[PDB]
Amino acid sequence: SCRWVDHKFRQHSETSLDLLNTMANNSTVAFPNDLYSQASKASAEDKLHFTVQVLEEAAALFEEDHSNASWEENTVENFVNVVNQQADGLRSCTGSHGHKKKNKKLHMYFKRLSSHVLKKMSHSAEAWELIRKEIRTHLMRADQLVSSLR
Repeated sequence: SCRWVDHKFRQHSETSLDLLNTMANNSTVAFPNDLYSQASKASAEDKLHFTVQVLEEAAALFEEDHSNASWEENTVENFVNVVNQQADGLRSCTGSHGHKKKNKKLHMYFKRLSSHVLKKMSHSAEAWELIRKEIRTHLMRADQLVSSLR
């Protein structure tokens, strides 16, 4: 049982989703259900490890050029800051020392959003709207995984 899961995660999720909604008002690759299915029936620690990776992968997409996105930069800054806070918060639910592997298939999936949506579509406003929709789904499914541990 973790301060962050019990007192902070829901409020950060709601804020992160409000910011994506603000982004969406200015306007693919199969959702990785098999990876979420495995996380769903995994240990609490393995569910947290998975969820931290989802959040950090989602934040890492905004290292890509989003100059052509329909959003304000301040909104992107606020959204990535909240996601970064959420990741750090869930990381705090386990010990600082460990050996767990990064999920390779999840990493490959986020690389395929980078290559097959953003890079193929030259980082267009339309490409970023597709990424926004997928990120929102990740955040909703992440909130489901965390809520199972309350």
